[PDB]
Amino acid sequence: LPSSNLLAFPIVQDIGDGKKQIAPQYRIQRLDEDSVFITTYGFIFQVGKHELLSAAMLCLGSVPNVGDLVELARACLTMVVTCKKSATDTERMVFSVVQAPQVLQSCRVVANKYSSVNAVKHVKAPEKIPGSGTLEYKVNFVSLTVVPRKDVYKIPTAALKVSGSSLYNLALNVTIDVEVDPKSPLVKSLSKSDSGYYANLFLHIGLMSTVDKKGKKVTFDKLERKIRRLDLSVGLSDVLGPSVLVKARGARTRLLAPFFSSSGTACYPISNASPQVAKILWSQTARLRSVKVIIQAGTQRAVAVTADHEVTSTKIEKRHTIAKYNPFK
Amino acid sequence: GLYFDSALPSSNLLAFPIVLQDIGDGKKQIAPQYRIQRLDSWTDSKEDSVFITTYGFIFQVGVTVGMISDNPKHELLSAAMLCLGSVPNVGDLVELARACLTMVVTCKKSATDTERMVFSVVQAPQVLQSCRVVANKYSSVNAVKHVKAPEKIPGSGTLEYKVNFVSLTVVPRKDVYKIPTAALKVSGSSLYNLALNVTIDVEVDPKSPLVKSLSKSDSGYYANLFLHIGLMSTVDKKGKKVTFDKLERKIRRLDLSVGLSDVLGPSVLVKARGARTRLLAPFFSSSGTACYPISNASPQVAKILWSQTARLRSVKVIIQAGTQRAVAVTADHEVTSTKIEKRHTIAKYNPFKK
Repeated sequence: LPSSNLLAFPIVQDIGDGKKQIAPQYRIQRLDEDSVFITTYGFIFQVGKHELLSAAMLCLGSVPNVGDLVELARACLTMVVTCKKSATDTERMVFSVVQAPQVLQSCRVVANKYSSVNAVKHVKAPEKIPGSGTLEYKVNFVSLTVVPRKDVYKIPTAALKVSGSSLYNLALNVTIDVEVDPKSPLVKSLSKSDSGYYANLFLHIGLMSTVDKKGKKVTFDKLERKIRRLDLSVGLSDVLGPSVLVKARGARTRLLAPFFSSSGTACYPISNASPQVAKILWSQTARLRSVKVIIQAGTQRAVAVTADHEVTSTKIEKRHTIAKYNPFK
Repeated sequence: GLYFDSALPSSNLLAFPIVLQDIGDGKKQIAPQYRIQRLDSWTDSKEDSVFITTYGFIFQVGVTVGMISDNPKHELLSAAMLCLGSVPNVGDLVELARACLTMVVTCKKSATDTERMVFSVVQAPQVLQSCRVVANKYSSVNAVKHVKAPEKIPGSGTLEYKVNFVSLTVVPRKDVYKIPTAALKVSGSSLYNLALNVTIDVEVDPKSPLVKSLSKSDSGYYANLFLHIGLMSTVDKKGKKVTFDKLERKIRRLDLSVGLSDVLGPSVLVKARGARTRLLAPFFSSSGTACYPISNASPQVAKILWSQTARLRSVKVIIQAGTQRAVAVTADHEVTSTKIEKRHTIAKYNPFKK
C-alpha cells in the first residue's frame, strides 16, 4: 500500500490502494566535496482522457548541497516535460524540458533542456509507448542523494571487460530482499524466501592474479586473505538510478586498483548490471539480504568449465538501503 | 517434463515465469517442437546457410512447486534462449531440428560489463560441430537478452538448460547483414535520422500477464518498436537545402520492404529496392538487405516474441533530426508506409512426427 508500488505500472490523473489517489513524494538519502544527485520518477501519459502508458525514471544530474533539500525536491515537481521515442543503436526516450525552476538550471539536463536516454533502462514498458503522438512525462517522486562526488566513481567499461588466462574474476553474489504485496504480479519474477521474496544480482567487481610474482599457483586458500584485507562494504543507493556502492577499506593489489577510486570507492549502476532488477527497485523498498564474494575463472570460456569458489572467511558489511518515500508537509 | 495449458500453444510457456499461474486443467506435458522459415525467396543469392536458435528453460537441481513444474530438486527457474550460429544448408532440415534436442548444456551466472549467462556445451551431435557455439563449447551472452528473468537465477548452484523449441532459418549468409554499431551511432547537424515506427500484432491470451505491457486495440494486442535505419542529407550538392517534397520522393524511390524473422533471435528484416545514396549505403548489404536483432533494438519486445506468434501491423518511415539534441526540439515527419512482407513472420511451432 506504499504509493511508489505504482512505479511498477503497467505491471500492476492518478490512483492506487489505498487512499485511492496519490500524492507527490520525496526521499533523501545522506551519504555524507558534496553534491546532491537528483532522480525523478513518474509516468508517461498520452494526452487525451489521459491514458497512463508507463512508469519512467528521469535523472536530472547533480547540484551543490546548499539550501533546504525538502524545498529542492518540491521545485522538481514544478517542471513541465514532453517526450518521444527515438533510436540510435537502440531505442531511446527523449525528454524535453519545456519549463523548469531556477535552482535546476545548474544540472546538466535542465541547462541542456533535454535528455536522450536508453529506453529499456528508463521506461518500465517502452513497447507500450507509441512512436508518434503527443506524450508527456509527469514527475510524482523525487529522490535526492547527498554524497561526495569522488565517492560515486564509476568503473570504465573497458576495465570491467578485461579478461585473461592468468587472472581470476572477482564477483559479488548479491541477493536483495524486496518488499512486495504477495498478490503483486511482481512476485512471479523473484525468488521465494521463508521471509518473503528476493532478487538475484551477480556483479563483477575486480580481478586477481592466479600466480605470485613470477611463479606458483596462489594457494586458492589465500586469495581469501587478500580479500579479507580488501575489507569490502556494500550498500544500495539512488545515485541517478538504483546502484550498488562498494567500498574497500583496505589496500588494493595492482590488479584491483582500477576497480576503485583513490579513496577505495566504486559505484555500480544496477541498470547497467541488471536492467530488470533496477526497475524493480524503482517501485519496491529493498535491502541487501546477503553478499557473498565469489572467485571465478578469468575468461568466460574457463568460467564455463571450472567451479566457482565461494569465499567463506569474510563478512561483508551491509550498509545503506534504498529508502521509503514520504509525502510533503 | 513441464506441464502447460492444453488450450494454448506450448511456446506460450517461453514467457515463463511471466505466465498465468493457473494452467486450467487438464494440464498436459509439453512436447518438443520446431519451426523452419525459408528466406530463399527474398533475394537472388543462393540459400547457403541455416541459422539455428533454440529456446527452452533453466532448471535448478537440488521448494517451490506449481502446476507447471511439479518435481523435487528439479525446479523451473526461467525461459531462456541459446542461439547456436549457422550450419550449411544440406540434407533433411527436420532431422537437423531433432539433433538440436540431443545436446547437454549446463549454465551459470557470470558478469563482466553486465550480467551474463554462460552456457557450456557438454555434449552435441556431429551435425552441429560447424556452428560457432558448438565448436567453441560455450556461449557467454548478455543475461537480460537471453533469459526471461535473470533476477530469478541464483549466483551459485547446479543449473541446466533444457532445449524444447528449435527454430531454423534458411537464408543466404550474405543477406542477413547486421549493420555495425558505429554506423548506427553516426549523427550530425547536417543529417536526418531515417527511422521506422514499427507496430507488431501479437497473439496473446487476454488473461496472460504479458498483456499488461502491450497496447490494446480493436483487432487485438500490439507492441511498439522504434528502429533507426539510415541517414540522409539535410542539404543537396552546392546549394543547400532539401525540400520535404524531395525527401519524400527519395524515400519512395528507396522502396523499402519490411518483415519479421528469427535470425539467431527475433529480428526485423529490411529490404530496399532502390539504389542507395552515399549516406544510406552502409545501412544495407550489397543486395539491399539489413537484419536488425530486436534484442538490441528493444530487448523486452524480443522476449515477448519468444513465446507468442506475431506479424507486422504497420511500418511507417519517419525522419527525425540528425542529433538527439535536435530531435528534442524538432517535429518528426511521418513520410510513408513501407511494404510489408507477408511471408516473413514470427511463425508457429509444431510437434515432430511419430
